[PDB]
Parts: sequence; C-alpha cells; structure tokens
Amino acid sequence: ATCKAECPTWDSVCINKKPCVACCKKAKFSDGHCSKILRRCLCTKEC
Repeated sequence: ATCKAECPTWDSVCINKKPCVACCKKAKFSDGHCSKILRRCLCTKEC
C-alpha cells in the first residue's frame, strides 16, 4: 500500500524538498522526498 517513483521531470540534484514536492504534486503523488544517493526526487503515494 505504498508506491514510489522519482519525479519524471527530474534529473538533477535536489537542493530543497519543495521543488520535489512540487513535481510530485503535479504528478499526482501524496508527497515527494529527495533521495540521499543521486539526490533524485522520490515521489511517494498511496496505492
């Protein structure tokens, strides 16, 4: 009951959570969290 997918329009280092959450929101995801590795925007949502 948890789905994760990095923001489609995301291929750069995340500086702040807001940018990521912004993408995730427009992508129809509950919330986005920046990864620790490549710092990708991981969007998480219900499923």
